[PDB]
Amino acid sequence: ESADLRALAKHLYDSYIKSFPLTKAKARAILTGKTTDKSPFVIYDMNSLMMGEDKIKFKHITPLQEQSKEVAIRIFQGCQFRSVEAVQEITEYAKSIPGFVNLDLNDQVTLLKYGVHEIIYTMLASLMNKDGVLISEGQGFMTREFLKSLRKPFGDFMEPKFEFAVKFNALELDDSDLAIFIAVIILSGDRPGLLNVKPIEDIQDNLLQALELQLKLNHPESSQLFAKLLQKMTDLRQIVTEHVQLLQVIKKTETDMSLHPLLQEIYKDL
Amino acid sequence: ESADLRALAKHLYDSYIKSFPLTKAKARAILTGKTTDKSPFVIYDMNSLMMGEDKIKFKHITPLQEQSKEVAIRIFQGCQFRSVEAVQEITEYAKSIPGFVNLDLNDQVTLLKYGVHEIIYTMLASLMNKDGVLISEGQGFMTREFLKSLRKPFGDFMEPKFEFAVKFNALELDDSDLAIFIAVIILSGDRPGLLNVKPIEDIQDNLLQALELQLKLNHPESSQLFAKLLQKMTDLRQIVTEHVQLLQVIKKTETDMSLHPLLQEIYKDL
Ligand SMILES: O=C(O)[C@@H](Cc1ccccc1)Oc1ccc(-c2ccccc2)cc1
Repeated sequence: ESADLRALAKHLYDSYIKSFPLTKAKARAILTGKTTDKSPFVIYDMNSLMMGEDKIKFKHITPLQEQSKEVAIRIFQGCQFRSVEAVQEITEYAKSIPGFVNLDLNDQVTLLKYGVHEIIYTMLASLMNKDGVLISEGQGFMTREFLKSLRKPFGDFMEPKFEFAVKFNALELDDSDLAIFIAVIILSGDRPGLLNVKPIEDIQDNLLQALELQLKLNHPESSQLFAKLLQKMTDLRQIVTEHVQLLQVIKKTETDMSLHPLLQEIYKDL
Repeated sequence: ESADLRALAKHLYDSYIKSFPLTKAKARAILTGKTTDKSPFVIYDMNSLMMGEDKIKFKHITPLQEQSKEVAIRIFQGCQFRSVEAVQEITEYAKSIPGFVNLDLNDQVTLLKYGVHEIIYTMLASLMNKDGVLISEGQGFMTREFLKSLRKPFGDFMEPKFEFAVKFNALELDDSDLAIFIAVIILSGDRPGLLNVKPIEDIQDNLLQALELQLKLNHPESSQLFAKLLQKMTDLRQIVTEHVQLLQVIKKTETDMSLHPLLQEIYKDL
């Protein structure tokens, strides 16, 4: 019954709203300078970065950065905190997925270890547009150009994600769609190490069904959106990979720079 | 109209059969399957290979192992020769795909240049099982053991494809399913350098629809099989990347040789 599938969509959509403070709807509402209720402060250079500390909630350094944690390291450390944040959010979204907490405890850890980054870059797209990305729950907006002008290594950490976002956002999905897609990503089953795969695949087939109906119902005039979204999973993979291999480089040119335990745990080479 | 999709499906199946000598149906009957009336020559050891590359129908180098050439090199170069043949076979099939020959010639070349490796490992799985792979038009069988026993660089070369095949073959697709899937792969759209993506994606959409109806009719009890197959496109991509990787590492082994100027020429990088 497609009725049980619509119900599962509803359930997932509901938990998505409850687990993630900044949805795509709010984000787009902020990105389109129409809704002038509360606009973001823009960062496109050092000075504005300086001013941003005063206009937004920046606990980082405001003045000079060269001889005191340069701008690049600062932005990276702050971007790191938000990442560990997204995990607790995603980790909380996950438990709401029917059957996920009933699975083997170990596999739960593996599904989260391998799905967290893919989900972070999927949701990160909701906060991007060809020109930049929202920061601090939408109070700010950092320029794609500014981020790309950072020190040699930190300069291209974000470029491949903007490239994903522009094409992924062309699909025009909304939160109710993203909620089912995020659930499909977690319940993979082809993750390295899973002890029991069948119980995970039975759940994902279920999710895949819900996503299929949801897309045809919500995007009737979009031929093959279902297939087109799934192929986006290949793009997410490559992003995680380049990110990881970029970290190994930094980890060697910035012996004084520290990574967070959680994130450091999740990451694994090869 | 579902009358078109079934037509395109049969048409692709027809070209597929005429373009590829060894089909999955045949290969399967030769493998684990019984259908014993002409069993293959199992190469399980160094002597099995030596005392076999002289009685099997191969075209490259004769078996010689005594301070002259390396067994690992000949096997590698052997797979390169066959793959070169494969590429011609795939190129012919592509031209039989409705709309392909009408695309900008530059994009046709581009699509083939990047789709060929993905297609090769897909069909490669048709000849594999968890224990080995069929060789030489199906006249031989090189075990998974003998391959992972090879030199340091050449020992972890085939292991990943075996792993992909084990999971890919679980899908139990058949030649009629594969014919369409292979087309979908060719008519990608996100390949770098394309000049006119619209027509390419238009064709892939029609191909996707055909694949979807095919799986629904051919595998009624295989739920969400369409989605699962599309997911495998991530596995293939990673397989292709990882491969070009070890390949570069191989280049840091054998190089300067004034005897390969014209033979080496034949094997550019794909
Ligand atoms: O405040 C936010 O949510 C910003 C990140 C940020 C946070 C504080 C200061 C500067 C930037 O948006 C993000 C940008 C990039 C990332 C991110 C996460 C993982 C890997 C790469 C980038 C996460 C959030």
